[PDB]
Amino acid sequence: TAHINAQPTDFAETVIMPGDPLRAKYIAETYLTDAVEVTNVRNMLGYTGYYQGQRISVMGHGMGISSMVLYGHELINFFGVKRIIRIGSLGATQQHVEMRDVILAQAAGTDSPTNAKRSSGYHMATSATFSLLHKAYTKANEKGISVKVGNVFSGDLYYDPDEDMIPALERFGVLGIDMEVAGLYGLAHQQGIESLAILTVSDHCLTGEETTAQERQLSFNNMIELALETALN
Amino acid sequence: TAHINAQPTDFAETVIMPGDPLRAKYIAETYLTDAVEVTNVRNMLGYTGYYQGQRISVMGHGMGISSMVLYGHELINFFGVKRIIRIGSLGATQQHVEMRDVILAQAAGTDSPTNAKRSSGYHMATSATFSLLHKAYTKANEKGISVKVGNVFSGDLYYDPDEDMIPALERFGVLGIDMEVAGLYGLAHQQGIESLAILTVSDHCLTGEETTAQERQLSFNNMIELALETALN
Amino acid sequence: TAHINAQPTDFAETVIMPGDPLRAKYIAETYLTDAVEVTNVRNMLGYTGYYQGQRISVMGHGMGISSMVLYGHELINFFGVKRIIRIGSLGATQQHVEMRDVILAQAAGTDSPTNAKRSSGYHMATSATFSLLHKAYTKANEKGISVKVGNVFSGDLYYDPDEDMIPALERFGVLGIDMEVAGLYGLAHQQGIESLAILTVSDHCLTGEETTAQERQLSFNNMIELALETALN
Amino acid sequence: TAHINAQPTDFAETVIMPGDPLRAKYIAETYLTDAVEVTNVRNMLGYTGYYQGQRISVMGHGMGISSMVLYGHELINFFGVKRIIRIGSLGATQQHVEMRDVILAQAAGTDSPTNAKRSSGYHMATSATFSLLHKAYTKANEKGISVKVGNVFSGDLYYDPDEDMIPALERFGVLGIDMEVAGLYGLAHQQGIESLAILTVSDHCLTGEETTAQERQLSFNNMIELALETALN
Amino acid sequence: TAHINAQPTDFAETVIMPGDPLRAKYIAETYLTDAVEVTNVRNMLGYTGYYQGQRISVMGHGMGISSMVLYGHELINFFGVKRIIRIGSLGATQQHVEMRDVILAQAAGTDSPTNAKRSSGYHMATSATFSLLHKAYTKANEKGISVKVGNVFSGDLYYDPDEDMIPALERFGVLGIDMEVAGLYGLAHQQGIESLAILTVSDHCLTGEETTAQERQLSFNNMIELALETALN
Amino acid sequence: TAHINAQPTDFAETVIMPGDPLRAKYIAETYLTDAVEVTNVRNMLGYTGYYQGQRISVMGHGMGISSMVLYGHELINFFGVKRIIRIGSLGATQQHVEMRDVILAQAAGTDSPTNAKRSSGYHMATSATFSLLHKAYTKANEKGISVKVGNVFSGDLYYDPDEDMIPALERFGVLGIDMEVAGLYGLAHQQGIESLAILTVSDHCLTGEETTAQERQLSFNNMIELALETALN
Repeated sequence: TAHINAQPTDFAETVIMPGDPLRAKYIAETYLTDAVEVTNVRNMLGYTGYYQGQRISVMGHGMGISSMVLYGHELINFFGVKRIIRIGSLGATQQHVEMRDVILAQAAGTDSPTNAKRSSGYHMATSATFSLLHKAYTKANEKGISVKVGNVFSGDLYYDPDEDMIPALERFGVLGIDMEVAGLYGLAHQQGIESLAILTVSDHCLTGEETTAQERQLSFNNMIELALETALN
Repeated sequence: TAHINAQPTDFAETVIMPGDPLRAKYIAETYLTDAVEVTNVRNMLGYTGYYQGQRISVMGHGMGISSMVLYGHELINFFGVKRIIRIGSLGATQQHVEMRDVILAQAAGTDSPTNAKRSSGYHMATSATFSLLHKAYTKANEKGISVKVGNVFSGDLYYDPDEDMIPALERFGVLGIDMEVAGLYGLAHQQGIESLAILTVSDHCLTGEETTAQERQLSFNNMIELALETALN
Repeated sequence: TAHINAQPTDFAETVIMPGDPLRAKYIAETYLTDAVEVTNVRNMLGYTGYYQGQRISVMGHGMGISSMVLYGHELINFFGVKRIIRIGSLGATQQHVEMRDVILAQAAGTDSPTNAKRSSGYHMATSATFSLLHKAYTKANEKGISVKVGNVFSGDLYYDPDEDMIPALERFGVLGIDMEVAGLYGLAHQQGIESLAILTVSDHCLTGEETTAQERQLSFNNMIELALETALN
Repeated sequence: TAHINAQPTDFAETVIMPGDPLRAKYIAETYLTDAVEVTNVRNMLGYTGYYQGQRISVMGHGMGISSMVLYGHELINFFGVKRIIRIGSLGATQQHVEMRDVILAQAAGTDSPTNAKRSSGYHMATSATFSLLHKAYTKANEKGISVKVGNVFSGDLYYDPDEDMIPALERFGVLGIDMEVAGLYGLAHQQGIESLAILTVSDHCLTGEETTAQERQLSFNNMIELALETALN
Repeated sequence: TAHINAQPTDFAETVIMPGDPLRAKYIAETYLTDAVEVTNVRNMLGYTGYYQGQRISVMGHGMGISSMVLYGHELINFFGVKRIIRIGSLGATQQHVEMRDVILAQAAGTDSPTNAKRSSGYHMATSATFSLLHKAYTKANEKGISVKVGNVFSGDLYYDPDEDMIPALERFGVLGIDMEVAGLYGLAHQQGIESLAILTVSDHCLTGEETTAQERQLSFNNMIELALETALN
Repeated sequence: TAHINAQPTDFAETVIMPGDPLRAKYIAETYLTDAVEVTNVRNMLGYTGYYQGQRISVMGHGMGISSMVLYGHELINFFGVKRIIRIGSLGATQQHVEMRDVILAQAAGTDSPTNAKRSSGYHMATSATFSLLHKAYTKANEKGISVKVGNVFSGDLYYDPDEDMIPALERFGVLGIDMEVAGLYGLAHQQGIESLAILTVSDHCLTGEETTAQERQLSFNNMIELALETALN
């Protein structure tokens, strides 16, 4: 396990995972009680703390499916982890998707062939654990947080050469594009754990619409609160 | 539209679709008020009637994705249809899935390359409309009906040469196997309509467990009630 | 065998198969002596009767390869069937193909990956049994029936998103497009039985040319006579 | 046209093509009247002569689809050629195929993706021109020559790493394996010319059975006579 | 350029890139004169300094092709970078490869389909810039450093489900396995820049042989010296 | 070994291989001492002689990967051959590549799926043996011969239907296109022997620029000298 330098018991059974380790740090200091840094190999920081009297971990997963699923695999297999909630952002690919929306990823597709390889060569579906999906939905509603539930696409190239990619996603109903969601779901199915991705909208790929920093921050907070409440049993 | 011999206005905006046209007939006579047979080209029977004072259609879609999506495409494009709920059965591929369970298909994968072709060559996710998925879930719970929500796989060959197929589905968490669900979802995304598949368990591919005809019938009734309540706005 | 409700001995060794079960019915009443309905599960009607003192069956196979090969597989494996002749129609994709022509499908290609899966992952040829192909050719000539022998393509999507599909078929010499021929041939090779598809022209995809109902009916009759004479040893 | 050093009019409209240029030479000296060597670039010899008072060419095509279709393309496009009959040998892959049989290749499959590329990305059928196929069949019968008509497979690697290849061909009904037939057929369809492959059995891949040189020679003669009679209008 | 928070001129034309940003830091403090941290977004640290009076940058690229090529793309396109040398480690897959060897990656293959997508759908070669490859080779020899030059494979799943993967690499001559080399080379070809990967052996996948920390450190130093001398014009 | 009619010991451990057997003949008469023709099956001529007192063979390999790798496989497996240097020509696909340049193929890509099949289904790199690549480079420099070292692409269709093929190669840095290089390299890796392709420029696919016969001949001589000096230990 050359990639995580925690002790075997150092993680909660749920790990919330942004891409950016500095985001995990921020969450650990801002939202968690008594967070302790448990891993920092390669600057990929992770923490274990408490939320509303319950144990919970938050850790960066870095960029791209390859990065995410490597960390994910180690958490599951060496650190006893049973649930991973990804918190990220996506580029919006529907007109009805708004800058302030939180996206709950019901299912994801990808151009990474790593999922098909996990599922014995077949193109099996890769989706969020429903109980978690349902819980986050319910909480978003109880909290008056604007959500959209639907499909995302995780692409391997942030700088993809296919100029028709975004229009292709729009034509098929896709809510937005990210890099990792599909990886997490594939990993979760293959590994037999639970997962969900909750995402804010970092850009609108159709409109290019801009936001104030305080609008950006309200999204973030909403996503974190939602991820924490969903995680905590 | 050589495949449906209805008039343009003859369908409700929702169509419930079993595979077997004789099942559609049975549903129209048993559950609907004032059902009228509106189509019978090629013995593929369809009906329009009322449930709890609301207009609703039920029609066979035949066997396999090719069959299902052809009818589906005509309904959407020539008959103004906005929602299709498939009611089917599947072969169970998890030990925790029971003979009496109703399966709500969150998402589906397939070996039909027809979905990838719809979604511009990309392997985009194919899933149920969440509002419908959530509604059926809620109703199943309100009604005390045993549900499981998760992934299905739709295979093109009922008699598939791959002996490892069923074990492959089990290893990846899949709830069961059918023939059409993935087709419906792909069609729905590409066509911009709503869809959901609700399924009973016709066989258990892991245990081979048997049922009385009255157990089989209780499943069926549950599925129909659920499909009707989900459909009706 | 949940899809055919005949007794094990209820079929002749040859089964003629249109897509439409109502077509099988019509053939059984119009051309066969003493036809008996032997199967009607799911409204998919099939018959066994006599032609010129010889036993022969005719049965619908429904729409799409998935449908056709499921029925085909059951006939071969549970009902002792040794020969299947498909009688269908196709959309013509050559200028020299005329509305009144009967097409004898020498070989077929497809976008269904079900054939490659049957043939161990290799893209092996899928063609008509030559003895049958030769016999139908000979009979068409003896009878003065206009035939064309060549290649067909069976596509999975009747409503295919590729606008260049028809021109693509034309550029490569293809006589016309249908939905099932390739499936039958693949099944036949894998199962070790004999097969042939005989087809009329339902539309001309290049010219859009129209026909009187009596022209349409003369094609049909020709195809049936040819299928019957080919079948009968 | 750096590969054929004939003059534009130097070929007959039909070219008979073995793989071995020394075989073409032998045929030109043994069977043709007044054969003239018309090309010898790269030792790939070709001839134009007369058979029964009709003009006819015979030329080596070398080994593998890449070789065959390069020459084929030049013949069609720069030398006005309208028909190519391949005369070859194959490794037999059916028990009922005998050392003395001449195989008429109705259709061919391949692992060369060059055919799919010709046919716009689709896996369209690649088969012999029926009129030619029928004529050779008829002549073989009139001459009392033992024929089998069916499917061949053309593989790119004479020394293929897949040990299950031969059994795979057997399981799917394939008559035997060669290197070029599929290439010729694909070329012919794409180029709009006529073609046919006639083949003797050089080895039996199932039985390993051996032959006297005079048995080998009787096959050859039969194939040549058949190819000549088929070609000559 | 949300991923690098340097100013446009902050990088040298060559960037040396380990996976681990803490490795870049260490190199900047240990080998560079006057290194300045120029980027730290997401804890992905990068530096610009001097080696033997010449300007040079060193930056982490994180784990997996997706990560590497995202950073790579930004460096090339927004920061004027003309050359990237990856310094990494690999799992050895040949018996003749030793724990103390430095590997110069002549060319790389991958299971990432991102390279094929860069090269217009074709599986074009992805290799090191020869001038750089030759220079590093020469320097290794002048310095008495043990090198091996050959092929690497970059796999997307550090935890790959294919148990035959390592034996497969061995059977084909491959020197070892990593995660990113192929990505860098594909990026370099598509972007028109220069690149090379120099790698130490972190594990021997065939022998599992162990090393002292001082043996591990001598490899590292050798690799760094080599990368620096190769980079500096 | 029906394709080479030499005795088992008739070849040197290195074989230089042009495509054209008449080129091998010419080389054997012009550059070798005491060359003896050792094989001529199918007009594919090969020779064994001496260069500067060392034993060396030269043999045609014909056109296309299928041809090349068949001969290559026989040489390696039945004739003890340990090294094959291909001498060919390519169509140039870079502006900086000149008519007088000799190309040293560092690595090659292909549309032949034969390489992937050799390397267990993975798209492993196929490249020249570095020691040979380095030696030829060194000699070219010592001799004042203009070289370029980089990537080639070997295509299966000399007459390829993709009009964007050449521009695609240019966009990705490729030096030029041939038919066989990739095959040789794949064979070499799978078989565990050494290989290298040295190539002259027969056409410039970007500029269409023309040459005198004496310019063409100077290239050739350079290539031969280089191949001989590289081969001879």
